[PDB]
Amino acid sequence: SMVNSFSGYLKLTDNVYIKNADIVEEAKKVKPTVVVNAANVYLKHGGGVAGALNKATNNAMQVESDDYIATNGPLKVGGSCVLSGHNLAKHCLHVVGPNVNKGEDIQLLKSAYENFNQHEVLLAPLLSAGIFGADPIHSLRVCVDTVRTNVYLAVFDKNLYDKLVSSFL
Repeated sequence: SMVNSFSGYLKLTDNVYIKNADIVEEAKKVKPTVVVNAANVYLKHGGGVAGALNKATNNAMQVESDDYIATNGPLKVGGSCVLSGHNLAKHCLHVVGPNVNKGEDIQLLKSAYENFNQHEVLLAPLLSAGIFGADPIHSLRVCVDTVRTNVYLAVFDKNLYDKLVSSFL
C-alpha cells in the first residue's frame, strides 16, 4: 500500500515542503498518516480548512469531535488533539492556532506549530492563516522556525502560494 505519497512539493527547508493544492484533494491522493486541521478550542468545524475537512468526512469528524469535547472539554489555544482521519488520513491532528479575528494572542502560533513535532510526517495547512486572520507569511516563518518534522503544506490559492514562495527567500 501507498501512504504518505507526497509529490510535486517545493522544498523550502530540509523539512518544510509546500504545494499549491486543495488539502482535501491532497489528503485523498497522498493518504497521509496525519492531516492537520485548523481547529478551534471547541472543535466546531464550520469554515475554512475545518469546514472543508469535516464536509469531506460527511460530518463524521464533527460527530467524533463533539463526543471528544463532551469527554475532555475544550482544547487550549496552542494545543492539539489526535482524532480519526476518517476518509482523509489515518489521523487528524486538530491544532488550535490563535484566531486574531477573535482577538487571540499571535504569540501562541509557535506553541501551536510545536504540536507538529510529535508526528514524523504531516500534511497541513498554514496555522492561523485565512479565516483565522494572521499574516500567512508570518505563519510560514513560524512554521519553518518551529517544526522540525516533515511538514507538507497545502496552500489552496495559487496567488497566495506564489506570494509565500516568492517572499520566503
